[PDB]
Amino acid sequence: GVCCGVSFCYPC
Repeated sequence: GVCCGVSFCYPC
């Protein structure tokens, strides 16, 4: 899973 937001993705 990967959440790309605010010009940056995080391991969500």
